[PDB]
Amino acid sequence: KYVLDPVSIKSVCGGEESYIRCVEYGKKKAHYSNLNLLAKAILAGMFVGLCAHASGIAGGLFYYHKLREIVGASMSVFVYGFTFPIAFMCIICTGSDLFTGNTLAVTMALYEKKVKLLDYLRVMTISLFGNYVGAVSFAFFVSYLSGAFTNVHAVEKNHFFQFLNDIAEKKVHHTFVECVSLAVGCNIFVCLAVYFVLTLKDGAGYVFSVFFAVYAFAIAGYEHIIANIYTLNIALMVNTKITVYQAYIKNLLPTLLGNYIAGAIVLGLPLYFIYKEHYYNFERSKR
Amino acid sequence: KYVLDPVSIKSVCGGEESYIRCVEYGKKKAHYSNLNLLAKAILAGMFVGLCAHASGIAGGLFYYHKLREIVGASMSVFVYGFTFPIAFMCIICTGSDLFTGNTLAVTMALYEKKVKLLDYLRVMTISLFGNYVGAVSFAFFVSYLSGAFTNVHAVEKNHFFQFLNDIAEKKVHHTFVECVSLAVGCNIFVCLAVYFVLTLKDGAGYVFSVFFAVYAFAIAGYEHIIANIYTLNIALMVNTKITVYQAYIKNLLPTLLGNYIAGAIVLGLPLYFIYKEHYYNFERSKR
Amino acid sequence: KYVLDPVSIKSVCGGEESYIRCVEYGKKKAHYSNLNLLAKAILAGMFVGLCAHASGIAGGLFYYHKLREIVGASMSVFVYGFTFPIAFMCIICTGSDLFTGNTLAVTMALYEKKVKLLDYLRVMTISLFGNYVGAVSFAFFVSYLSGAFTNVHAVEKNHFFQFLNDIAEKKVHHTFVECVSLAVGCNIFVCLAVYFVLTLKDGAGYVFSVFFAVYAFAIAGYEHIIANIYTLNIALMVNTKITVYQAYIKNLLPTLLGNYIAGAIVLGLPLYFIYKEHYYNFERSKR
Amino acid sequence: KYVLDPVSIKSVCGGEESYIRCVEYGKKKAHYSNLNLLAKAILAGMFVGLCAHASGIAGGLFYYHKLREIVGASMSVFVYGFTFPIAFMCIICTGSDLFTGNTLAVTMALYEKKVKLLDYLRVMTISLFGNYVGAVSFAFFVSYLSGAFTNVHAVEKNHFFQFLNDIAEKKVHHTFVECVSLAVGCNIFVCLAVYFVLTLKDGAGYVFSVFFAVYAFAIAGYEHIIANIYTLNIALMVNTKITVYQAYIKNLLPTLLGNYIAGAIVLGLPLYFIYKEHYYNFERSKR
Amino acid sequence: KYVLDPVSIKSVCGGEESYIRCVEYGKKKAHYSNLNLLAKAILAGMFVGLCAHASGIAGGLFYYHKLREIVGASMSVFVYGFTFPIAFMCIICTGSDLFTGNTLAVTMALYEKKVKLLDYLRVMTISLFGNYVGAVSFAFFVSYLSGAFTNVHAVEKNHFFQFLNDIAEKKVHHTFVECVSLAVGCNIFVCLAVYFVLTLKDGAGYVFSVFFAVYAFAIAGYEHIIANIYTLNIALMVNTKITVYQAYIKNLLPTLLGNYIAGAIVLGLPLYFIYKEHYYNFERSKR
Repeated sequence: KYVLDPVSIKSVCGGEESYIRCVEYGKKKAHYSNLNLLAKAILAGMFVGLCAHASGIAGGLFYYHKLREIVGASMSVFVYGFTFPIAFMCIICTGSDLFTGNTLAVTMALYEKKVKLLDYLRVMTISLFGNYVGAVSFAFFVSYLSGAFTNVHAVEKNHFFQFLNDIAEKKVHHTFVECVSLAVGCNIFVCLAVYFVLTLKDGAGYVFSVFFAVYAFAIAGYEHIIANIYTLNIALMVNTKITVYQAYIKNLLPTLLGNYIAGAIVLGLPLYFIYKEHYYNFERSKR
Repeated sequence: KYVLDPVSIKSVCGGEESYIRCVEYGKKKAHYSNLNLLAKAILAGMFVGLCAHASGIAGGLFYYHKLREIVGASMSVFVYGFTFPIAFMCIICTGSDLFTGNTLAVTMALYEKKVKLLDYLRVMTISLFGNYVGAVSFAFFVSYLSGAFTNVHAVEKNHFFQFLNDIAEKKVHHTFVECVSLAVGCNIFVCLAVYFVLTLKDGAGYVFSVFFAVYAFAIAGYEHIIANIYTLNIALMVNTKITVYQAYIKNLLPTLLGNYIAGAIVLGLPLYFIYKEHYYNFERSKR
Repeated sequence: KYVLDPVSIKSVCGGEESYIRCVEYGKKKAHYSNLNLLAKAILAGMFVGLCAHASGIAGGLFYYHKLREIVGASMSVFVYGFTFPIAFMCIICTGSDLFTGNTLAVTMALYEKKVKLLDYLRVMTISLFGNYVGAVSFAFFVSYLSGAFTNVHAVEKNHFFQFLNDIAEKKVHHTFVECVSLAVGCNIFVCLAVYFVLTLKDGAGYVFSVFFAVYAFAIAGYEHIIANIYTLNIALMVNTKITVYQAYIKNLLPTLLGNYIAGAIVLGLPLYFIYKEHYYNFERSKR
Repeated sequence: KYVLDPVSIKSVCGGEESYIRCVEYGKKKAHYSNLNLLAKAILAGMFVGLCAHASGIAGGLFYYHKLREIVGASMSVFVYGFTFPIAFMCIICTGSDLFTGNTLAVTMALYEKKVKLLDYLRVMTISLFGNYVGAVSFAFFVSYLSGAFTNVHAVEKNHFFQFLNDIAEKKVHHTFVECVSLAVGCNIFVCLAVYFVLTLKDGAGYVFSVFFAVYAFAIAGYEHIIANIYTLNIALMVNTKITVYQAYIKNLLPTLLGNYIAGAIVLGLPLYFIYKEHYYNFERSKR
Repeated sequence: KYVLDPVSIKSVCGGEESYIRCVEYGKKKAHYSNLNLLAKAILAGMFVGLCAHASGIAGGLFYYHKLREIVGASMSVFVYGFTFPIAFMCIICTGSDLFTGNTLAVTMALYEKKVKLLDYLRVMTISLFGNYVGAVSFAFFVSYLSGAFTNVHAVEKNHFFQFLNDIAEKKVHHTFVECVSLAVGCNIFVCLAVYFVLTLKDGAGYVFSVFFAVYAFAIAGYEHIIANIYTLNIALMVNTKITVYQAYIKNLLPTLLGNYIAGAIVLGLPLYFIYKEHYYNFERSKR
């Protein structure tokens, strides 16, 4: 028995089905309990801190002072962006929730009258607080207590502290509008990575679409709020040149504002206007 | 219970089914409303601008003045072509429409008498105008307002402005025939990437065929009209050496002409001549 | 409802089914009309010329005269072999026919008495002529008219012409037996890539098996007849050091002979001897 | 017959199904016999030693003394982390058991009252002892007896011994708390790789999620107990600078403690609290 | 009609099903005729010689004498290990048999009383003889007759002969025990690659698991018998420094012994002890 023509399959979907999957995905976050959503948010912040520690070590390896004289910071940022995107896979495969992914899906479910307003504010507040707690807890209990980014004062050995110092100094010197624009550019990639998870339902579609999307903002200098919550706090712990006013007012608040703008307004509102009749049809065809 | 021989499946199709899928894909664009097609075109131009900003930063990192003395512009163009092809995935997974993808599919549906002539002109005009608006809006609101490509006048720090300046000077110095030929070579790759999306219906077939096809024209110096609409306008915004006559007459019009020629004539007309009887059989077997 | 054990599937086949698929694939080429087969051959030659232009630009970028002093021609040939293999995906996904792929499949169908002798000669002649016409048409209308490989006489800028000149001089200096042996080594990889397309019926199996198989012959210095038809003609157009006698007698005829030998004799005849009883059963089980 | 819309499939699962699959996976380890579990543990330790020997040779190639002066140890650690993650695939595809993977799954089955306490201690003890025996047996019978890491005393040839010496000296100079923190960071990645195997049920989902997860801790300097059992014992065999007290007390005991903490407490207990009602529903729907 | 939850599939199997598939795979080799098995073995040796010629050229490109002064032999061995693993795909997709793959599967079928003893000796002898004939035939008719590894005596051009000379001198200087240990380490990877083909039944699972497994022994300096049969014979043909006693007694003999030991004893006997009751149940459930 020989098979000449096998069964034709497909592991992808259209734009209408991707919109309906995203609205149904954001609708489920409002039905968890408070402690369940809080534990998932703390786990997601911990995963972000884990892979950002790994990326900082991998980028400070290529920030060696003799290699830095020839290539600058190019290979450091490339190996950082290569090492980082597994955090999103760790978040998705355990079912954890990130705030920047929720800014598209839960807001889309708010637009479609699937989530109430107080439930929306409750979900977003609990998700942001849990992501902060998880990222700062990983920055203290693993990153600070292992001594990986300690200032060791010798230029042939200090290339991990110096990479953390220069990265934390670069992202704390923007003006308000520049940090808001870079955060908008970040969260468009992050929400599109969530959309890729909802669309391409196989292993390579999970791994490599999210890999290219997260590498693309990690190498562009775009500003993610949870990765900055990890990075600026570990940079404050190991005593880099930044201060706490520079960390929280000059980076974290414009990053939060731009990340919310890119998910709720730039991406969610045109896609709602495009596919709201398809969501209306899907729902009517359930009676 | 042990499975010795599983069920034989297949996530690919033949050339006849790919042609029928492309004609049916281009036939659907003439049935959207004007505002729906306009919003999808604006979103596609925004995605092109997003990943071209990311690619310009990733290429200007490797354009550091000490690395540039050894390797020239080789690693800059390679990392640009590595970072760019996720834009096409962002366009496909949200259901947005690009003009260069439409030049094959909607013209094929025009040849098969599925789209009328005024509907064809309406769809192409709305798609080109929306792609222009989205790309220039991203070039101003994110790329210009973040200060990423500002001339900072110091050779150890000016490697983002200098990469943008040299790229925008290289693609503005062609003659008419050279720019038309490079645009033809670009849009053959872009229309083949659309054909790859219609053929390989899984996650790796979406990601990596489009990756190799878009990297191949990004490293070849081929001319894409929407990427040039982004790049020459951000190069005019940050005050590179090019002028607006050089940007619009010496690059953009021959790129539009060559991109339309490669989709409507070079690729669409032989494929129509090859597979029009298979499309006739597909239609005849629906009565 | 939770899925603990999903449905076991398989997107691969055995050697007997791959042989039967290859004989049935080569049997279909003798049933097209002459103009249909001619148009598919012209499209395949055009795709080969397209991705060879892209690979020549990508390899001449890394052939910069300061990088060439350190690494030689290693990174140029690696980036050429990285950029090239998407040509075969273009050929496969549109349904075009290449001569070197046909030398295995149509000859296997000739051995199994599925194609007559005059139909075999007609199919091979039309395929070779159309591939030549498509490759020389792309070499003139895109590669020559864009000025990408023009001798610009300055050593810091002439690294595209110099890469084309040195590649075209390297592959024109072989003796007859050396060029025949390198062509045999090429067409074994090309016919195995066709066999990979017939065996692995998913997107990653299409992309990456063909990628590794075509990169392996592009970095080995093996001789492909259609890629040489493009390369030696564009090298004659931009006035490199080779002549037309060296291009056509010293390279193209031994490449044609070795490419036919590797498909019809080295690969097709042992596989026919191995799997002809399976093809006999497959045919006997259709009555 | 043309297929326009194929059958929609999916090779991924949700978080609840991944939890149920992990509890059912850890429940099966307590039902093997003692010799079966011991043989699987010895095979897993042998695979870890195999791919760590391969990674040590691949990293000592890039630790050449003229390349080490420019890039430091960056390319050595990158090629180590590139070469290493196939060990886990070798462990999964043969059905072998690793201790660090078991610390999540068997502890989750202990929390759900599926494994008794003495069965838990028996499974963990037999798994750790077999992994130790397999790793030290590969370190002697292949790594030591082949002479690959012999001190050859000449700086142009000693780059395998020097890479092993510097890696074994770096991971033996930590304090207790630093080694515990790095081991926690390691076993979060290892348990998430086990979770990726249970979630993404296709070939790319097996290969590349595990690749990125294991590369991410191999480049971060995180501490795996079985890889350290191989590495410190082969470093003691070829007479590096470390001692047996430094190997066993200063590295191996804090690595065991942190690896158990990250699987049983950091990852297993929140996921149990999140998904224990879904496991209760899965069991209630089997009567 | 929108698909919200598609059909859950799986392209992987467990360890018991992989063992049963391996025993049934090795049991089929004893049922071929002598000429069929001989032709498949000759084809497998030819494929090994093909991709080893390609890997030798790709590694001698990066062995350029100015690059060799900085990085040593690191990039040469990396590009060799990158280029090599497509040989295994060429062997699998045509249905050819390699001796090193057979040492696990046919010995497992011997342990399960599925193959008799004389049939076992006949299959192993015919497979080894055909692999030798195919590898030496490719080493003469393609590798030697093309002049690719000729000593050209100029240090700026002799980097293919010098890479072949130094590789053939490195692998001929081991002691008996060192070559046996390196051959054991090789054939564990080769038999695990065969196991990966039997387990992961999709295109990425075929390509990339075999890629990483074969790259891992190609960069580790592990000794494969068929690749050494090619390499030492082409090194004797182009007159390197080795002799025929060094080639056949000091390398080939211990490589054959270690490759048989790693398949029949190290890997086959524990896996037989683990899964023989599952094979008994699989057979008992066929009556």
